[PDB]
Amino acid sequence: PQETLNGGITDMLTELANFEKNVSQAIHKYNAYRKAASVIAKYPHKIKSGAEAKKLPGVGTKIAEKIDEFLATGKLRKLEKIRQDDTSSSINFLTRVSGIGPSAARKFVDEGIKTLEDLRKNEDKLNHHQRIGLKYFGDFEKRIPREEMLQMQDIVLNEVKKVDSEYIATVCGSFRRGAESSGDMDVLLTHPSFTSESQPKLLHQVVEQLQKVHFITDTLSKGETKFMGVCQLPSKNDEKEYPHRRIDIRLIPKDQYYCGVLYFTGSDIFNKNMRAHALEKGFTINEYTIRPLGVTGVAGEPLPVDSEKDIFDYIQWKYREPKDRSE
DNA sequence: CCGACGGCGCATAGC
DNA sequence: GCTTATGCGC
DNA sequence: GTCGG
Ligand code: NA
Ligand code: NA
Ligand code: NA
Repeated sequence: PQETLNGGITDMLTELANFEKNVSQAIHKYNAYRKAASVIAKYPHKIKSGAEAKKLPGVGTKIAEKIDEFLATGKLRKLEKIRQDDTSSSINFLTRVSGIGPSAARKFVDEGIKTLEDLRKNEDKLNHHQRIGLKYFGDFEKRIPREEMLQMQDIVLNEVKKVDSEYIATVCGSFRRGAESSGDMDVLLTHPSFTSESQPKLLHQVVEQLQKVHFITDTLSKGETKFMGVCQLPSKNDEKEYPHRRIDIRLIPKDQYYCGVLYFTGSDIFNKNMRAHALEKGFTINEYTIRPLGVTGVAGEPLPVDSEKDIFDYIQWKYREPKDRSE
């Protein structure tokens, strides 16, 4: 169900969502508007009343009232006020810079720092992440066509095998589910030498190689298990340069690896289904492990996992191929 | 009625 | 100098 | 803002 069906409603709710996150600083209000918005974008009919949307899980009284207002007037008074408040607009715009959240956005705007230009004048007042966010402002809001993702995977997988045959690297996220575009690149890495009860150089080695073939161009944050940064596919000496992309690389213990892959491959709703079914099948699944659930609810010791299917086997589920994991 | 709503790696005041 | 809390992104 | 114990 595309835009023509309920696009005016879900944009209204999304815009309210962003307002509560970035301005009011009310992340649960933001997540409720997101919840309401996503369930309506599923709904396969044009909504003719707020009461009809109220049937849906996540749409409640106040949103149905807003839905009645928008259906009747074509606008939402509350949102029209927000759009005309210059502080609300500047603060919302600034959070679009990676590294600038509601707190920094409001601080900036309170001292008359409102535009990309203003930030440029005051790079002294930015931390490193935020300067990278400013530098790539437009690039970071572009999507990544799957054919580019496949290229990026080739580069990462081959450079990783180059450092050690024994690494395991998986690109996860919507990409692994067959998605046609990606917002970023999320890479799950492990090595059989690194377990839950056992190096400080295992992630760094891979980040180094990737810098040396000039794939990674910037670092937003790097520790011993999580790397966050920027990359770029190589351009033809003769052709327009590809846009810089966001890449994360996560190093995970080998015995928690396939739970990590299962988790970061998702989707979020599928995760909720698989955990729900597993709970009432006597197991609890989190990011790291699957554990048996006792008759009183006491989780036992983690179960050996040697593949994703191992997790489906434990909970008596037919392997759901990543492309079929939309719910 | 009223608390939960995800939680953690990394970068960056107070002692 | 060392520890903790908080912002941020995911 | 919505939900459910
Ligand atoms: Na409802
Ligand atoms: Na931001
Ligand atoms: Na943002």
